[PDB]
Amino acid sequence: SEDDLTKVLNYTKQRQTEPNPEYYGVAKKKNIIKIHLESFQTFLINKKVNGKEVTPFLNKLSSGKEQFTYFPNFFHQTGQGKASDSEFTMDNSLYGLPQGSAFSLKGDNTYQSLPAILDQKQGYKSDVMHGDYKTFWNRDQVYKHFGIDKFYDATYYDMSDKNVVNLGLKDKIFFKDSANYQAKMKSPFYSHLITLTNHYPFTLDEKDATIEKSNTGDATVDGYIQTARYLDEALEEYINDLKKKGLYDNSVIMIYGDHYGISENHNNAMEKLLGEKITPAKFTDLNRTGFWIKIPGKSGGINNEYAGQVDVMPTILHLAGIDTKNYLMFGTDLFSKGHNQVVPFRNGDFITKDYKYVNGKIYSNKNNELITTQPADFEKNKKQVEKDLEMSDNVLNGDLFRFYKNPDFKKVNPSKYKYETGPK
Ligand SMILES: O=P([O-])([O-])OCC(O)CO
Ligand SMILES: [Mn+2]
Repeated sequence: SEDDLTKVLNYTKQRQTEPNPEYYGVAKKKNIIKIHLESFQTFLINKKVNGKEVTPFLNKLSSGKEQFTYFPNFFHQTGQGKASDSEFTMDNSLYGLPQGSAFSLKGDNTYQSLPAILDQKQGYKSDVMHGDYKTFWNRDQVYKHFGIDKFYDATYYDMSDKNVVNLGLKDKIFFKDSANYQAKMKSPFYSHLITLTNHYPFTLDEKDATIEKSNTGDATVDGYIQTARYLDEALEEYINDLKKKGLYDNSVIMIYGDHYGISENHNNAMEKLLGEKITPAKFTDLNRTGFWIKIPGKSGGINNEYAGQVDVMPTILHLAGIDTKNYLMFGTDLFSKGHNQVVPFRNGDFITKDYKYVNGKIYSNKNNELITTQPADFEKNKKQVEKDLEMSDNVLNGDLFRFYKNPDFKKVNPSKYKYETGPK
């Protein structure tokens, strides 16, 4: 078992990258605000429906002219755990499981998570806020193992009928109430806001909608237009509130889609909406779910690096100025010159700058045309993808952090974490 951990640690060493001196430590002990966009795909960016921009605020952020650096080639790497898989990868730089939910199944594994590292190295307190109850996706148990200090679940918000739709709290009230809670917290904090309204089947009361549905005939695609606009408006007002509360200028703020919202079941309607046949290659392209990051003292822009959610943890750690040599991570720092531009997907497909590998076939990213003669680096990349998934799975299945005496990590005692019922 210890030997199994050793094999994984040795494997994760080669990819390690040095921080970019332009970015190294620039956000040390600054508040970090992390905003989850439920089911958000970047095909929405700059998309109009009936002449209206679906997501006008995110469109502005994606210009690069609004203090955020936008990554247009950024992919979720999730499976059956959906939001829970995204959360798992974002805070650990590990993959979820190939079947089922790592949160549900591995919630009492030992972890060396991002929030715990920030707490230990720099005195952060970490929190999650979400307008649903705490034991969904086993979050209550998992967060204690991740070393999250506070969980503002649905008991912290008014869950009356007027404030809820679909799975729980409406995003607009969620963001408003959440900014109010953040204003009352001691710095430095690491705060993760998990949204909810832009979730299958994508239903929104007419009174709350500010855009008409598309007319594809597919209720899922047509409804998605409205819930995406609603989320964009919710986020815009949230950013305004941060400015009013003095929580904008000196915070790291990152924004990310958790995973795709529209499956291949909806290919007929998506062809109508996007004006292009949804081939397997095109569907892979549509798994772009976006990353936006604002860093104090840095201007925004557009960074075309191909990347995945596994890369977020080492990025944040390097921004804080924390040495990552001893952390078992599969991702690499987005701003580092040596960033590894290979993005494994959970099903064994993958993407690189130049090509994608989808259901056993290779396509050029330029035109999604089939590539007939193997790229020089293909076998190397395919081996990396397969081994990354196997090695990550070995950590989870073997609960291998039990055996890691990490000099840069103090073992979490999960029993020291408790999330009290909120006032509402
Ligand atoms: O995992 P999902 O289905 O994307 O999101 C659902 C929730 O976060 C529920 O609280
Ligand atoms: Mn989700």
